[PDB]
Amino acid sequence: ATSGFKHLVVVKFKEDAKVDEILKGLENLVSQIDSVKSFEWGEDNESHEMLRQGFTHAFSMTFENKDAYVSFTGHPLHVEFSAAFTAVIDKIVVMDFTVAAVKSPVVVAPAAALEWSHPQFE
Amino acid sequence: SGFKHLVVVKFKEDAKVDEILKGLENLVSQIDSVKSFEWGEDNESHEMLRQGFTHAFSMTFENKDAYVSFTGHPLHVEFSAAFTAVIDKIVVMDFTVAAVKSP
Repeated sequence: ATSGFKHLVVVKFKEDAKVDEILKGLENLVSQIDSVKSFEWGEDNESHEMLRQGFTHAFSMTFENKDAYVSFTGHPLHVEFSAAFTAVIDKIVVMDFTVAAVKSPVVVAPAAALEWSHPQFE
Repeated sequence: SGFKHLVVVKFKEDAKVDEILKGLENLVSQIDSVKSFEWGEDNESHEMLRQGFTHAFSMTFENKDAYVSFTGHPLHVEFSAAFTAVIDKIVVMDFTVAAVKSP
């Protein structure tokens, strides 16, 4: 069961980074690019530092599949954003993966419930 | 879109990752306060950006209170204790979700 392909970025920003402008920039980027199906983010600067390792922000973009993600990485707006983003981060973890959809309150991966019904052609 | 508990990890070389993940799937399936659970594996993207992490998973809760309660759940406590022994490193983040775009 897969709900799509996720581009996950966990970051710590440089001390002087203008985080609100960076966030406005991400909001603007995602709104302009149709291939981005979902975008959410959060900040955690409260939880334990031995487990968080100083990371403060996590951003999650979802795509219909890996091919759509690969295309997005070539999108000029994303390439430009990327270059600027490099300048304002202290550290980063990037993860790109097919999502295993295990539990959700609403349907996110319908095909997984029905693929058994495909006829056997051989 | 609620409160998220996000974990990014690298497992020890000898860990039985498939079994560990089946265990976590089983945990979350039995606890009503866990609204969503997903995970993935990435051992393909650039190492200078992934830093050797291979798996990510996230649980979503209706709010921070539900998450805090869940962290006290005995089965979660026992799972976490055992999980400690099979990881090389971990990043954990817990946050209110700002939903910016969705379908």
